[PDB]
Amino acid sequence: GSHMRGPDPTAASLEASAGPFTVRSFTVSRPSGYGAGTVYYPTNAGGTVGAIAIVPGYTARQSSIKWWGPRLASHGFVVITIDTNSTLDQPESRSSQQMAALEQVASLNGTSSSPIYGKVDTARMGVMGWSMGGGGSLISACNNPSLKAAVVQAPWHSSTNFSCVTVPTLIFCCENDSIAPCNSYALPIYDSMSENAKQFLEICGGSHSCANTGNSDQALIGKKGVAWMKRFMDNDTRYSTFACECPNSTRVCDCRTANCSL
Ligand SMILES: [K+]
Ligand SMILES: [K+]
Repeated sequence: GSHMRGPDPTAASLEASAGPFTVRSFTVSRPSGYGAGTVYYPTNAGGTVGAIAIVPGYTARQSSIKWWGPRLASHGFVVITIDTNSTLDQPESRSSQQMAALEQVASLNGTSSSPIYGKVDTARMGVMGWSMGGGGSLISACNNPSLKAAVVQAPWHSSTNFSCVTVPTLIFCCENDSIAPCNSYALPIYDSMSENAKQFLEICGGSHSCANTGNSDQALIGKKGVAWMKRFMDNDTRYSTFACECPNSTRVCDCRTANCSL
């Protein structure tokens, strides 16, 4: 109800490159507890919106995950994409930096001269990431169960026991991933979670970078990531089917769901 933004969704509206809202962005001038940041925001969402912090993979920078920023922002979210202090930071450090990025978004929401002054509902936050940034996002969810949603891609962690996660979590993995293979990372992670709404979606033919900037499946991946965040960060039941369904797309090679009603 009170958190619903924008028009009733359709498959076509969610598959398109952009949602209904106009997006601006800026570079964070003095990043506090992480390497660098870009904030993407809707100028005209018609109310406060939730915030999402996105962390790249091992060896990687904002470039790898930046497509998410405009894609989510255009549907009604403030999105911070980060660089980590070092490209070689591990999951534990990525989680800390991720939460520091959300904390800085909260500072900017309270700063009259900021472009996102008063645009964020600080009680509604989400976490995303690729690779070790995905591992880090699930760590964030374990330590901060009031986070509304997690959406991760080809997650990597040195352990797969995420039974601690009570946050609604969508896991993308990439069929042909040799670095964080579905069978030893994403799927055991998925299976460990007993306490939440969850979905597992394998993208056909995909390398480890199959959900990164420039990927050929942004219609499907974007639709799913946006629908998940809309259903869970906004309690927007107009998105329940888009969030919880298994798409019959020939680009989907596996789909598993629990505790997710259509
Ligand atoms: K932009
Ligand atoms: K600043």
